[PDB]
Amino acid sequence: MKILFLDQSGKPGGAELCLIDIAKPYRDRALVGLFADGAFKTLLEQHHIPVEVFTNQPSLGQLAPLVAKVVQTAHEYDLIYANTQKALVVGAIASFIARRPLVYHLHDILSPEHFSQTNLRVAVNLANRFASLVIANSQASQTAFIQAGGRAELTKVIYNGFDINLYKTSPSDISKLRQQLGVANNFVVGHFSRLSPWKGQHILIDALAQCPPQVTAILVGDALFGEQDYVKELHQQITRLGLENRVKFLGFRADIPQLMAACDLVAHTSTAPEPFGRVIVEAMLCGKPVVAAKAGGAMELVEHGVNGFLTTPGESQELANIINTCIEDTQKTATIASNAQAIASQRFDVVTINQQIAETLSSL
Amino acid sequence: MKILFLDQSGKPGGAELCLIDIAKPYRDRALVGLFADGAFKTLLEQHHIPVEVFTNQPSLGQLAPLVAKVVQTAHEYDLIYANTQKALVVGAIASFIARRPLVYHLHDILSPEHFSQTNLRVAVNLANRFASLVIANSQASQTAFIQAGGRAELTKVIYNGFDINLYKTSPSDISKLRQQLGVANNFVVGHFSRLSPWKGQHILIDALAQCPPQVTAILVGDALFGEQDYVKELHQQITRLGLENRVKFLGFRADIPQLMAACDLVAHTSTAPEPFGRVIVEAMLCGKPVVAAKAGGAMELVEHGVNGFLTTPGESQELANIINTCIEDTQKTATIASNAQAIASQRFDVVTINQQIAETLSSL
Repeated sequence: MKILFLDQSGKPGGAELCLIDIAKPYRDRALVGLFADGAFKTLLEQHHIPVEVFTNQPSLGQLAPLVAKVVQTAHEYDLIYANTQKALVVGAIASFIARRPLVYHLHDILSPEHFSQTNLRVAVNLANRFASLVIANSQASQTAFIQAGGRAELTKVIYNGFDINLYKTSPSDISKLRQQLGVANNFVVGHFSRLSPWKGQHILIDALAQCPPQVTAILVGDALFGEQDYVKELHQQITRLGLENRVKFLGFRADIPQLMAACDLVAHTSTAPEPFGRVIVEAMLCGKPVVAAKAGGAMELVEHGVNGFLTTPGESQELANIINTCIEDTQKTATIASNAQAIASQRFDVVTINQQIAETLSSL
Repeated sequence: MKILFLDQSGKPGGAELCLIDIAKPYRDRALVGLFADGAFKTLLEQHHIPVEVFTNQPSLGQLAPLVAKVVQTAHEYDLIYANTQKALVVGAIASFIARRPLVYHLHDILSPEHFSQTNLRVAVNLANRFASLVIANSQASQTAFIQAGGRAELTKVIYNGFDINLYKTSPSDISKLRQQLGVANNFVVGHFSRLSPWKGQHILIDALAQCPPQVTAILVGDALFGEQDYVKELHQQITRLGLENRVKFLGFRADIPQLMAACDLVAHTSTAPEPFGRVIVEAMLCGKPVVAAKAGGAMELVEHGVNGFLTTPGESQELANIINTCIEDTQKTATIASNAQAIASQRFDVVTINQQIAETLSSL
């Protein structure tokens, strides 16, 4: 089985990173076709995954040369695996023209709040008619596809997988890192995300206002071209609350597992429902208490008070109450954190996930 | 029922001319989408048929801009009617994305000799899966569709239609035209098609060499694009045979019916099977003796000795024998000519053809 993976983006978003992991086992018999050049192409090359950028530059493919290129490529492969919406449109056309089955891996919540109805109708219809299988990254994604008119019987939920041993950090690396960061005597709440209003860093900051003074926040991630007004707003907020010495912006970091290990609590505080929070799973695999916003995929990841905490999105006082619970009940909090590592290792191990994908592919 | 008609060409070939007739009854509720500009667009505008040129110039349509525009226009129509092969490719895609039924009007013989196998395999598979109906312009086109793997049960034969009264010309007009052509005392063999090796002008010319000297030929049509070497070769063969004053090249003429009426015999001498000879029917509706090459649609249009004559393609002697038969049995030849008018009026009347199209469409 040769796979032609298709993905519309040149940028490594959540779906693209997941595709690295999905594709690696097949990298001697696969090609990732991108519709844009970018950093994602480079990351695929760094991982020895063949990659090609298909463009609309000039079979009778002069009619639609992008499509015609994809079709022509597809003849050499046995299956087309579309990883994003536009890849699903093009992959659907290519699928019947080249006579190859199609899998759609749905990484989005197909909500009419975030996608135009046109795009939704087209995506749903093409999936329903041409896709042999729709892989959904969560029950939340699966339910949204169905509510939009997708055929429920086509769907199977397969969660994102992780190399679980990448998330183990020694006590002595932890202690050093907290020292260098200057947070060794603090209760450290980490937020790991790009700085964006949807990601809710301002909610953590409002909750910090309600936390004892030894509580400090580390914000890990970078700002982006589109959301400069937000970064300005965070800085002002923090100074307006008098929190300038209790919030550290670390910028973009590659050592996320280690940083997580050095936190005392990891907060996910997104204000819009997400399909699967990678960060929430990462925090759990690091053996850390995690608090998340109760929406989208998060609810399937965490059982409240068992292996993490869930709070109403956008509500800073409920988040502060969790943080305070974590300070005051040290024992319960370590047990939860230990439950989290155990359960996440069981559900989200990339070995298990890759087996599920392989079984599901041989099923067709 | 609003119809969106699709045709790849901006030039008025047989398929496009046929499309003027097909669309006329629908012109208050139709649009002809072309994939190139040209003389066919102006013609359509002269017949008050709404027309648009769709191109690949930059909704989800950045990926395939031609297809996106067709798809978006197709939303406002009820049926997509694809009149050429590239229109079937685009139309089929649009049919599925916009959720509209597709009719494919097949005007070509789908042969590997004239179309690449890839374009055949694509067109046949798209037709088979998405077309509700494949209208073939003849049994020969129908059979070639089937022989290429097209689904026989999808097909129906509907011939091209003609306004039969356009082909009536008075004897006084005929006499005056013959005098102005300088052929009043000749036996005139007319040939009406573009100059191309495929159209076999050279076969008429060789036949003329074998004919009594009162036999002259009129060649009506412009040189086919690419075929200026052919034109040279004809002029040389003519000069070589002594026929320079026995062959007239009229160039492009609109007034075909009148030129036909001034002939004493109309010859179709094509060396490759053609799906439906318009000129053969027109000659018949002119009440003229017609000789045609025995291949492709010609065989369904003429019964040999009853309403015309059929000859082995590429054989100039057999053509000469027909011409001579026409010179020597005037009475028989006039009965055949008279028969051809009656039968062509019965079979190819546009009123009847339009009724078969309407009824076929309404059965969807």
